[PDB]
Amino acid sequence: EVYGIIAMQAAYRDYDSGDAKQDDNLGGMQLNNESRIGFRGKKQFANFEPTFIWQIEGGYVDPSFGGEGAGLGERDTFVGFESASWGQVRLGRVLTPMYELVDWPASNPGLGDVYDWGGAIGGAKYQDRQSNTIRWDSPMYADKFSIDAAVGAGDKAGLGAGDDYWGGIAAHYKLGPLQLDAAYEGNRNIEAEGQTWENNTYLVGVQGWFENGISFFAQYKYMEADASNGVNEKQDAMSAGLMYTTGDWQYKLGYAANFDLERDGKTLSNTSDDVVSAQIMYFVDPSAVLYARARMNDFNEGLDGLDDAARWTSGTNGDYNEYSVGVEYYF
Amino acid sequence: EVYGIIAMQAAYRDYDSGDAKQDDNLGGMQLNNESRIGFRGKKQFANFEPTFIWQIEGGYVDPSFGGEGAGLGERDTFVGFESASWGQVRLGRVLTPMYELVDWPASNPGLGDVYDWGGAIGGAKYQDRQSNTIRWDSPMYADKFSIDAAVGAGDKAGLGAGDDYWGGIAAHYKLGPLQLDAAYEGNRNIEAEGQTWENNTYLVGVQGWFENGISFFAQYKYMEADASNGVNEKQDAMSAGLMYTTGDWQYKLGYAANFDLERDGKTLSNTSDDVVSAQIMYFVDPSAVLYARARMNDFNEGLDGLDDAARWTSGTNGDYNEYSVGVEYYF
Amino acid sequence: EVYGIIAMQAAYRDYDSGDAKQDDNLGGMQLNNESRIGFRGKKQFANFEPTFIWQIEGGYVDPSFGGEGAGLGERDTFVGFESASWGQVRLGRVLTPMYELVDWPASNPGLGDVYDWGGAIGGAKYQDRQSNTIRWDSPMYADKFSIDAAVGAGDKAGLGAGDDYWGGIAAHYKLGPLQLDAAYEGNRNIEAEGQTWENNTYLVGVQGWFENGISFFAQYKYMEADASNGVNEKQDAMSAGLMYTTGDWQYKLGYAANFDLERDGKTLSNTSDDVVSAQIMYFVDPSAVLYARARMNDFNEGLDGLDDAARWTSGTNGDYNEYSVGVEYYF
Ligand SMILES: CC(=O)N[C@@H]1[C@@H](O)[C@H](O[C@@H]2O[C@H](CO)[C@@H](O[C@@H]3O[C@H](CO)[C@@H](O[C@@H]4O[C@H](CO)[C@@H](O[C@@H]5O[C@H](CO)[C@@H](O[C@@H]6O[C@H](CO)[C@@H](O)[C@H](O)[C@H]6NC(C)=O)[C@H](O)[C@H]5NC(C)=O)[C@H](O)[C@H]4NC(C)=O)[C@H](O)[C@H]3NC(C)=O)[C@H](O)[C@H]2NC(C)=O)[C@@H](CO)O[C@H]1O
Ligand SMILES: CCCCCCCCOCCOCCOCCOCCO
Ligand code: NA
Ligand code: NA
Ligand code: NA
Ligand code: NA
Ligand code: NA
Ligand code: NA
Ligand code: NA
Ligand code: NA
Ligand code: NA
Repeated sequence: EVYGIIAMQAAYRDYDSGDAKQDDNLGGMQLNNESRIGFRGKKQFANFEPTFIWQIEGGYVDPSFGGEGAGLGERDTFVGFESASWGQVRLGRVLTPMYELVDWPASNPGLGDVYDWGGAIGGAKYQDRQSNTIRWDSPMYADKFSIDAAVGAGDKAGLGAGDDYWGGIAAHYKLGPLQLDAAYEGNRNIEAEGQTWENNTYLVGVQGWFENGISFFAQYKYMEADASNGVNEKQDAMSAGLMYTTGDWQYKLGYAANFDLERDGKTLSNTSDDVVSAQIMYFVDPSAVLYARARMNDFNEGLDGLDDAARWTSGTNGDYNEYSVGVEYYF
Repeated sequence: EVYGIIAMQAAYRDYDSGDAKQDDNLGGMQLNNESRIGFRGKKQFANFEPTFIWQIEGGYVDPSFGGEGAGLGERDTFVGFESASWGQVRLGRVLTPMYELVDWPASNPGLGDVYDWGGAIGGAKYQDRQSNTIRWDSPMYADKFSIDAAVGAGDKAGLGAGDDYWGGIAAHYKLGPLQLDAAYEGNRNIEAEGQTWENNTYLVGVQGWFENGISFFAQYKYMEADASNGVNEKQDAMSAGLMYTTGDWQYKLGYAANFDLERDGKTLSNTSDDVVSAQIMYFVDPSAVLYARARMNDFNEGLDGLDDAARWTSGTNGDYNEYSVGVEYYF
Repeated sequence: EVYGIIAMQAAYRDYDSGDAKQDDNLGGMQLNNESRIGFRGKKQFANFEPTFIWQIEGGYVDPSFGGEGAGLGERDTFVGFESASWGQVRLGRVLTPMYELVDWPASNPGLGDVYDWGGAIGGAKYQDRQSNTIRWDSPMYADKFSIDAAVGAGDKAGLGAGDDYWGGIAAHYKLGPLQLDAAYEGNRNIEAEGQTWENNTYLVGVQGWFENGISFFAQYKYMEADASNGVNEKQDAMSAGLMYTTGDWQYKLGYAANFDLERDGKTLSNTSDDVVSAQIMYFVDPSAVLYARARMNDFNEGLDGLDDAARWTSGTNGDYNEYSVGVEYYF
């Protein structure tokens, strides 16, 4: 089966980086084309009861700040087996359990710069979409309790340049108009800044959907990191969103923040990030969506890693505001 | 909808660069596989009356002088809305209205080395296929008159590395068996040779299809560039083709040429290019063609950019002849 | 037609390079998703008797030791013509007649490290999947005898950086339950290690399918290399496999070896490779197979090339064992 998301975003960015020329280069209008084509199917094997499943999904065809063209396999790509009894098992390239919650609901709308790949902690706070991953998704036990669990090789292990690995787990419990989310990811043998690291991330969160038309989500994220030289790092973060849904319209206010990193008990000042985001969406069709969105990103103004060199963050390119109109179509 | 063009061209090139080894490297037989796979669709949104259109076309799967493999998104790839009243508007990666005229009819067959990317002027005479583009295509007003107009980001801006931008427009008016074409493209903030350029390119041409089997096109192209140091460059070009189509055969002669480049009033000697080209083509099927082609490219023998380093042109690799056969099958 | 091979291999590798960090980096578990998508078709042109055939195949979407994402055209991608009388001709990216036999049957299960790209000989023992190739595949004469023939441009010529080319031919004759195989490849103008090489490579082999469930294959390969500074190099190599097939199961033992390389008449000590492999496979469906596989690779411990630098071989990373299970599903 061939499927696709046609996603296009006309976004103007106004940067305040400290450098005028950097401002000009990074800012401006671009067309963020995140369309992707994918292939998926199921197969009932004669001599095996669990149904075989596989998916190959291509990447963004023409993103902003990037070249044209994407290959098949850049997004969620896997084989696996499923049965109503014990759920779904996927082998390959999937989202970690932690990341799936960080992305949804917490990174919408345009909260990702802060809540998704933002942060200042060393090592690996978590993977996002990872290859070399075994992920078990349980069924909806009693229609309320579900579990995601996964393990996989790290980024350098994926290329034969390392021994990094990671495990993760998330749970969800539905309680009427409420859902309680709890996730964890541990990362190990992460080689960065002349050190080996271990990372532990925990996430708690609630989302609510009321027949009154108001929906909301709130997430708390706690990030710990330990370097082989003895340094310990801590940073926490939050994300919250408020939605009002009337017919063919939806209103959304989002906010997310990274708080000052702490290193060996001392707080590194000016290492926090915050983003405020507003969006109106119009359900133009059962299968598609239009949207306008405006967001303000205020990132940290910089910090050094354990190798006494600047550590990269979603704030190195500097603070920016974004106005965008988008469309999104599913088939 | 899956679609494709299957294009294979077996081409032998004989170079005369002045260097025996370079002649040997660049020349010889190759297979130019410009086959490509596309996806496109329309969708009629319930709550929006203009038809939604989208397309994602892959790149040449295995071209001459290149590696194997093409991602999805490399050729025309866009989303838009179409309504018979006011035409179609596309956002994404399309051809600029200029380039579409310099490509067809004026770069066929094999004229493109001189008339497409050829030429000695600095800055950017025009974009070809460009990402981050809004393009309006008018209807054929009264079945005779059409306008193509577009603005977009530059090559550096698309990467966050510049502030270049451009707009263009082209007009066509069908007068019985003839079509008049005019177009323009301006590029701004182009960073090259250590200067900031503005380009302006002007194109006029004519195209004819008569009932006696004779067909033709001629175009005149005028290219001006202005550098921030006040340097002014000026270069013009022509391209013309004669075709005789009889039954299942089509004979074609093409000629294109760039004339000596003028910088600050002075003609730069020996900066011209010309290509003459013959082609026989067989309509093997309603969906496919076969063709042989021979062409002779005589390029300029070099010039210096505003940085006092040699400026790269389609002639840098050297004069060459080319004998090719190919097949093209649309599905 | 859309088609596909879904292929996933969970592989555990234990290396012994003599550096425990390299052993940790290279070793460990990976998921080797060699899944690919492809498009192929035929078309009877109205004015041409041979059937037009074409195919574009994508690459491994997420292989082990590599990154995610494959483009279209990475695997067999060609146009051509077939007729019952004289066979089929293909232009594009296909397998070399030699390499086809080297891959099947002689590289399975897991013998390719030694027998496919393994070996110590200079130049290019043979191409494998080569672009810029034209390949004739004969009909199966009298349902018994078949010929493959190809010529093609070399890797550097395909980028206009060289003049390497190659030719090859392969014969197959069915004798009762046996298949007899012979094949040859010549490569010319191969620029490596500061020299220009000519490679000649010869191959003979037999395959048997018996009615008691046993089948086997055995192949002998002889590779010769001649450098422009007058060095001559020879190496030979073998590969065999035993199989027993009952109901829905197949057992398989495989062995392959590269023998010591001889250079300028003097054999170079300790340049031989060895692989033993066992495999169990379960025909989990007419469309798919499960398999577990264990194999042991003992590679050469070093040789120098003609540029006084270590010559890369499949042994450079070091000796290693591999335990794996996989699934393969064709649609
Ligand atoms: C049912 C359900 O679950 N959901 C329903 C859903 O269908 C609907 O709502 C939609 O939800 C989906 C998710 O469910 C949303 O999809 C997400 O959308 C966002 C964007 O909209 C995607 O975000 C991208 O994520 C990747 C991370 O992997 C980002 O990658 C980063 O990109 C930046 C680019 O600037 C990189 O920066 C560069 O970095 C290099 C590296 O060092 C540096 O050198 C450079 O300086 C730097 N360059 C520049 C120019 O800055 C950065 O490194 C990189 N980071 C990483 C780790 O790769 C990518 O940029 C993100 N893109 C944007 C834009 O933010 C997200 O991945 C995607 N996920 C999924 C799973 O879909 C969707 O947005 C949402 N739609 C709408 C309209 O709201 C709704 C109904 O529609 O129903 C739900 O129920
Ligand atoms: C369960 C707590 C959710 C509320 C957190 C809001 C934090 C506000 O921080 C100040 C942000 O700056 C002004 C923008 O206003 C916030 C709008 O976001 C609404 C959050 O739902
Ligand atoms: Na990762
Ligand atoms: Na800031
Ligand atoms: Na190529
Ligand atoms: Na461009
Ligand atoms: Na810009
Ligand atoms: Na010349
Ligand atoms: Na090759
Ligand atoms: Na060559
Ligand atoms: Na060894």
